[PDB]
Amino acid sequence: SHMTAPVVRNPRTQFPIFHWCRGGKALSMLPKFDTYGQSKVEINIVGSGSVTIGNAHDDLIHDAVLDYYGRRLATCSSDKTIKIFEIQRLVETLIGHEGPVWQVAWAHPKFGVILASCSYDGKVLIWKEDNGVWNKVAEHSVHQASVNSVSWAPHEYGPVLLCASSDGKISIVEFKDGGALEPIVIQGHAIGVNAASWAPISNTRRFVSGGCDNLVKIWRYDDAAKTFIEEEAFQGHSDWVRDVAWSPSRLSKSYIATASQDRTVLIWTKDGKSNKWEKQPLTKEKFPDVCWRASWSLSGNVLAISGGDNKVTLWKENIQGKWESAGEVD
Ligand SMILES: [Ca+2]
Ligand SMILES: [Ca+2]
Ligand SMILES: [Cl-]
Ligand SMILES: [Cl-]
Repeated sequence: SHMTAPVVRNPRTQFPIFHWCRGGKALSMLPKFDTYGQSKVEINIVGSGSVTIGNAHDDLIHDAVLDYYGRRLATCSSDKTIKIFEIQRLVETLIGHEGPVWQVAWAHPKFGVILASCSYDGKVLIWKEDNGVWNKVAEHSVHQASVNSVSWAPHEYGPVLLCASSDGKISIVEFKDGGALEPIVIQGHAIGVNAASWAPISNTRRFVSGGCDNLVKIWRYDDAAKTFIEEEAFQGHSDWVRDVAWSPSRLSKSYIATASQDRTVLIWTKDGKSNKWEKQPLTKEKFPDVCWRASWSLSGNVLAISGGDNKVTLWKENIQGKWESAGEVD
């Protein structure tokens, strides 16, 4: 051929995982290599007793999350599967996805022992444990692209899943009658959506999303419109927003953290008695590599960030409203 336009070649990676206590147990996963240059990816589960699950999958692990009673661990992988451990023994491998599984999320226990998974294959699958055995119970297949995140609503809203896709859309669907049958699907972000997370209960129902237009958006359920409408669109990031986290403190003042492949985290806040949002960078300097995941403690408003620095870094706001390092998880 005769090609005058520039042609480039481009390429996939393992990041750390951490979550705050469930059933008394915190979880961490810090990638390492040994002396033979072999990956050693150990999931540590630490209570007030520690258990280590080594090599849960042979391929990349994209998520690892305990259930709310800290009795089960779900891990998911580029190998297209989800593994369920009782915590240790491997109990089941959940087979159904046709591409990498990016995230899993546990439903509130009032609904049962239920896991949602999202995948490159464009599906959200819902799995349920009954009498110690796992079965696929529903499929939510409205996206025409990778589905990058899944999150269950506050249980007061019902068993409702929030899903973000590379097709630019966000879907919100209630699981009922062994199906996912009446979804709301909205155009969320240009190019793609990477994450969406629920606000804590207020009765206005909100969530926040981040995507490939470098924007963070806040959405509210409108009673008159009977759908979710865009309430805020926050500028600040200079590259794709990779994760968004709405702090579960629900006392007056709201906190949202947004993590970006621009190598920064922005903290957005709104005073209880204000309608105005304000932003502050988490850190004075860029992180060494992308910021991939963010999550807040249940109390104390401590922020955990995972990224290509290969660390889980912790952050705490000081008396003067500035963020300081609180160490890192080992
Ligand atoms: Ca797209
Ligand atoms: Ca999250
Ligand atoms: Cl979860
Ligand atoms: Cl969070």
